[PDB]
Amino acid sequence: TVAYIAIGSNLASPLEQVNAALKALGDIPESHILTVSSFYRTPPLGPQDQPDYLNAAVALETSLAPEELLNHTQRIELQQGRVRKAERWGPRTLDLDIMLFGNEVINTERLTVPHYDMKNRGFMLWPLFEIAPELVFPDGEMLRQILHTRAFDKLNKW
Ligand SMILES: CC1(C)Nc2nc(N)[nH]c(=O)c2N=C1C(=O)NCCN(CCSC[C@H]1O[C@@H](n2cnc3c(N)ncnc32)[C@H](O)[C@@H]1O)CP(=O)(O)O
Repeated sequence: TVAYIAIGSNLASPLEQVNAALKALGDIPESHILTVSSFYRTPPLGPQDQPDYLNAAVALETSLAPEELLNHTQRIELQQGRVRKAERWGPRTLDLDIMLFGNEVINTERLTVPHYDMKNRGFMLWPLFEIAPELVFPDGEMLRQILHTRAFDKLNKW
């Protein structure tokens, strides 16, 4: 199963955080990175008080069940997610989202695949389009089509 995972960090200095994440993704049991998108600097979706995000996409080969993979992604967000300031630990600044898990459709308490809002999110679609441009969604929609129809702005590389 090729799972596609979206990575986000909004630290002022997220490069170290994202790289630590990609190694942890790589250390997940029965899983390894096939491909990594470029790193992108995106303006945040939401209050524009918070810093710019570093966004990227990752193709992950895995023999894991989807919920099992999720446990792993949430563990990493717990482990690599926060980083120390001198006083205390800071809030977590790693987001690992499962955009797709093979051709599977999933709707549960814990999991919604495809990711529920990725279709309105340029910072998810473009990096993905870079590593899987002929990607077809389980309902037959094409990633290229959705980028075509909405005409999202391209991303500046980080
Ligand atoms: C958006 C916002 C503020 N602005 C941004 N702007 C830019 N430029 N770039 C960004 O990156 C970016 N992201 C920011 C963000 O705040 N991101 C949080 C992502 N956050 C999903 C994490 S899972 C929490 C719960 O979600 C359940 N969950 C359900 N399905 C899945 C799934 N398929 N994969 C993973 N977790 C699943 C899971 O059980 C857990 O308990 C909520 P959401 O944005 O609404 O996606």
